[PDB]
Amino acid sequence: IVGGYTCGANTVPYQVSLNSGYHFCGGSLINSQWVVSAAHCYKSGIQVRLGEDNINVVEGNEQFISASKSIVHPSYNSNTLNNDIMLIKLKSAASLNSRVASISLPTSCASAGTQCLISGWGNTKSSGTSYPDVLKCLKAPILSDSSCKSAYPGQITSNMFCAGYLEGGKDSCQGDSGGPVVCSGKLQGIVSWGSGCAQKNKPGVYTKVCNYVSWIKQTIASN
Ligand SMILES: [Ca+2]
Repeated sequence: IVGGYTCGANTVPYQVSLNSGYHFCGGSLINSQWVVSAAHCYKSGIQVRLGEDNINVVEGNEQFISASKSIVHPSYNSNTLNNDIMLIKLKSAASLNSRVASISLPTSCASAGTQCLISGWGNTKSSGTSYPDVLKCLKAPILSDSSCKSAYPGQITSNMFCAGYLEGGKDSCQGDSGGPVVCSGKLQGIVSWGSGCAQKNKPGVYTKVCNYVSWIKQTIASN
């Protein structure tokens, strides 16, 4: 997160870190056994880390649970990032509490202008590189579809939305991939892609979760 603020420990209780020897992506806990992330975060050997603040220090609220199954969206295209969503099942159910809690799925899509909370452990610099230990947060509005498409000619599908600031300076970045965009207490986006980070006229692009609720629910119901 570039231009954000320190969330505060366990104030984003649905935020997970995906770990394969190191943090490599975010995700969102959606029930005691399932995490939603980006398809571009797919790899083998995932341990889901819940209850994290400092990802380098055991602080006492963590739960570390290995993934038993990953399901990349059937229509994910890794060249265009269309359908950039994946589900991860935990080998055992997380113990839910005030600091480890699921985020509700949307019942409706969110509109341009809605304020959302984007969070992660990604790079905090737009030029140069600095990776934080503690979770970073950014409040950002959903941008209109027309401004999103104008920012990224030929690249924005109906499964994507932009959020952020066209003036630059505030954005998600490398390592925030797969993490949550939460608006009015619902998971509306997944950190997907952008051109650089926090660049003028190049806001972050996010997977439009509301399009996937039926797939998520039916997948969970049979897996
Ligand atoms: Ca920790």
